Amino acid sequence: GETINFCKGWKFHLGDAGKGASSSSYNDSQWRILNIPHDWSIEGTYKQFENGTDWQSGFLPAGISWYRKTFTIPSKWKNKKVQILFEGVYLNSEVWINGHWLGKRPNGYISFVYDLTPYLQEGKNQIAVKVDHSKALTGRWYTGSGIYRPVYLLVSNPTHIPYSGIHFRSKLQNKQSATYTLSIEIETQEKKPIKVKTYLQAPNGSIADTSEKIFVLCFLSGSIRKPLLWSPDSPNVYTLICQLTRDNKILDECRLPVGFRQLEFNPVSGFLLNGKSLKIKGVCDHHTVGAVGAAVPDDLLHYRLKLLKDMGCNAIRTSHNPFSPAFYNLCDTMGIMVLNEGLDGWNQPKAADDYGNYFDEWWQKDMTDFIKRDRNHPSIIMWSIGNEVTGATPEIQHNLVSLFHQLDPDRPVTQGGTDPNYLDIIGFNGNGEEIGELEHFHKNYPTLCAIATEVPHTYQTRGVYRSQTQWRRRDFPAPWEFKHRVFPIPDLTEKECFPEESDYPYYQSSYDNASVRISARKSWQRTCSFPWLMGEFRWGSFDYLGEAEWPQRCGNFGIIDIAAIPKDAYFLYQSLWTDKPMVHLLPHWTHPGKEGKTIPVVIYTNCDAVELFINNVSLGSKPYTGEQLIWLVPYSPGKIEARGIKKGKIVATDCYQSAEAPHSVALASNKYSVKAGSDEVIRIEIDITDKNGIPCPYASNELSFHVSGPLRLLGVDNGNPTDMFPYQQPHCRCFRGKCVVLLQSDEEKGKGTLTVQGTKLVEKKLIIEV
Repeated sequence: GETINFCKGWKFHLGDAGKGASSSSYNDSQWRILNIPHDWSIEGTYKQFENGTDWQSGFLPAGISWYRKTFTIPSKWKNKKVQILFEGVYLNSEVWINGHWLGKRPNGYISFVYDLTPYLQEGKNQIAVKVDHSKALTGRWYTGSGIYRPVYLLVSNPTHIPYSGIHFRSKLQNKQSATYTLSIEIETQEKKPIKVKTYLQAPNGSIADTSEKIFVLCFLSGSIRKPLLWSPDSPNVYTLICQLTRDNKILDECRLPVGFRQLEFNPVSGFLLNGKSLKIKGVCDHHTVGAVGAAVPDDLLHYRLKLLKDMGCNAIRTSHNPFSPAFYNLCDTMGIMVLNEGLDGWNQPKAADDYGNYFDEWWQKDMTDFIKRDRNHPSIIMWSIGNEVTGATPEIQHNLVSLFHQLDPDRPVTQGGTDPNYLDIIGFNGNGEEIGELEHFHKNYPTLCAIATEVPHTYQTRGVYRSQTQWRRRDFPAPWEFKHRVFPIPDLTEKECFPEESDYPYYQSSYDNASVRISARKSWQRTCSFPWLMGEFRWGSFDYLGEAEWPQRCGNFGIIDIAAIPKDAYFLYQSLWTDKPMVHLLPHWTHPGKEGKTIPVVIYTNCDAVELFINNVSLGSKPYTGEQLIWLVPYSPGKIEARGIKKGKIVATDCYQSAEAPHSVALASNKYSVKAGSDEVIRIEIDITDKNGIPCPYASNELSFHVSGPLRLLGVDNGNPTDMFPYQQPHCRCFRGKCVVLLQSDEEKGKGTLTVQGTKLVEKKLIIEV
């Protein structure tokens, strides 16, 4: 057998091509030619009303569209069974082979396979795919549209392991050894016996154990000495290799990643991994990645996960649906625990055309396929069966918890917004942020396990500051919108220092002072004060498309912007969640017009103390005892610098210089070599600089990109939540000084040059070897 990449060279038709588009004979020669993964939605035009979509779905186009592709069968595969794997299609896909209807599948986040074998022909075979997003309000966030994950042809001996057909389970015994069991489904038509062989390949490439078993499900038992345990700090991942053999000839092979670790959950001390207790420092994210929408290449996923990893984050919650195979594979190798969530609402829709409409009929097939796909990932520590569910019923809750308990007895089940029951772990959402709530749950339910599945909710825009506190309900209300129930956040100054920001009511402050109920810092301090609370998953890692009223294309929920540029809140978390000594200063020091006026300069740090300097004159030293450090500083232009001290030694610094008028750009790339024809991504971050190279924090200059050689544009973005612009054209305005361009290699080798230009700026060039 073999796995064939089936992404290249599909045909695509925006809009509904009609009934005929399923048949063999249809003429698709006028159709666009593209490669998948593909999100047609991220290719269109923002419209407030015309697209059908709204504040939740993110104002981009949906509707119906079609894909088609031709393939031929080699001679080698005359014997073979041939299937098609779709890792995901949003949504309501139907598929046809040589005219024959294979099925319709509503759920847009689930992987699925169809058997083509019985319908294959002499020469040329036709696939047609209809994606039906005509009922566009399918999510409380921007979803994307299309064949947004890869597609493969699974070509096997009639005797093979079906997709999702292996279940691996282990039990650790101290640290000397572990035992494990293997459940392997086998499809076959021939009665002669089969010798199943399996290998645990260690992270270093060596084979650490073998097990063998004759089959006529096939279940194996094995063990291993000193297995290398999986943790965030040490993501050891074994690769399980399983073969079906006969007369010592391999008939089928299947590989998957697995790992060894022990999970314990209790209501007194929380979570323990490998016997060592561990606070869960978590974030939620959605499946979409800004300028690329739902069709995310692995390199970009990697880039984002690594930014999370460097912030000190050790878990992500897949709000609120299954993610891609690639995501779980990278959490396994990178050391990020997952709370893997399968649903938002249940059978009452939350957005009018969402899975609500399909639940009663599809919940069981979907959730089974979900659990069977992901239950082997060592990264996954916990399941969620939904989130702020409306019309919840004990009957439905039991149906779900039992299914998960049955198909995976080795991990607990929670559900977001279930704070006061068939759950193993209560999940606190926003009410966990109100005064007294956590305490009152603990007094009253001291034997229940608890985790904050969505705490806290804070709002912030990159490069924007307000010295006075804003509260969402009064100052930036959500579309469905108390004093005594928030944790106070005092104003930084008596009078506002940035009154010019009142002209951007759709941007929130990047101090720790624009929120709903609680600061980021206070949330985390509280979570730490309660050993019984396993941890928290903040709402908003990356800003994500959708869920924002016009004229916003995205919300201010994340601590990193929609282009993957850290906001100050990123460094607030880094300062609380990591040990390596660091210090971070806010805001910048470019305040022309405000000479003499008070700027509140705020420090985040993990050092013992910090001393602040304006042009190397000391503004005084302050010890660090857990709060943010504030100095009120009269503005004079110059170099502002915070020095971080441990044990009397200065071990970290942060600074800013006052910028002059914009003059050129600084280019910074994550890579400078890229393999031709691959799907790698070059990410270039652009800063508008003055004549001495100091970044301009207020620059919004329009830029132009020019690529020569074998390089292609993938998308551009600036992080401005109220700027709507075509993502796949080489123009972009900067936002508070920055913007980002994503490049990929073309088909052929050579030397690649990006040039960046703007009116009244000196161009700069950047070379990428291919």
